[PDB]
Amino acid sequence: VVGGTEAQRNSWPSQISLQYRSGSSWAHTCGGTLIRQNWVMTAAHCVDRELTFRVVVGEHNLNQNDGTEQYVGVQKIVVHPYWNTDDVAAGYDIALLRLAQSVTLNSYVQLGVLPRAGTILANNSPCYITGWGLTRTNGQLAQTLQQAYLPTVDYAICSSSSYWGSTVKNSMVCAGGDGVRSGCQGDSGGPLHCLVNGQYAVHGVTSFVSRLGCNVTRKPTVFTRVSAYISWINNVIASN
Ligand SMILES: [Cl-]
Ligand code: NA
Ligand SMILES: [Xe]
Repeated sequence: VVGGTEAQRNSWPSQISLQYRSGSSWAHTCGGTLIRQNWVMTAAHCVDRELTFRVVVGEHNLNQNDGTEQYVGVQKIVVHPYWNTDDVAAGYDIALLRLAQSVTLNSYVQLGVLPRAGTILANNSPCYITGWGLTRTNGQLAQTLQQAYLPTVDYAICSSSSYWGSTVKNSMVCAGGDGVRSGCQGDSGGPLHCLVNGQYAVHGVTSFVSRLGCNVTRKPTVFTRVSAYISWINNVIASN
């Protein structure tokens, strides 16, 4: 997250860190949203590589003991069947991870609330991106979870020529684009939390930013629109 602020420890209890085994250690690679005690929602592109993955819930600082973490292996990966790794712009950037164990809920570990199917936010709706991604274009991961206020940019504006043009689809949510704050590498897969009817819900799964940089004016961060995939999500969890 570029231009973020440190999140309070118990603000976003559904945020997880998706990590891969690297030598004798574990490296953060993407975010995710806990949606069941044994299921996480993340981006399909995060699990393209044939790596060994684990999920950390109740995580605040990647590099220090928070005293609240639970570490759990990934038992099964279900990517959306229409996902194509060489075409992120086609959409379908979503995957569900079944955990080896069911995590315990508390003030640091909760399920993320998903929007009702078909919900589209009005232009400029209040949302926060959260994650441990790069704090600057070509920078380094954050140590502590960051948040940045990124208002939505509706489909009509987002798909206009000076924004993303044809690259953005109606199955995506755009947010931000002010040139100061944005998602960045390492934030992929995580949530876009939007306040609707007094409750935050996870409306987006972080998918991509411009190849020119993270915080680029008129290139808002692009997310998979969660409300387009409610039936798919329910179908996977029910058959697995
Ligand atoms: Cl949450
Ligand atoms: Na930690
Ligand atoms: Xe990203």
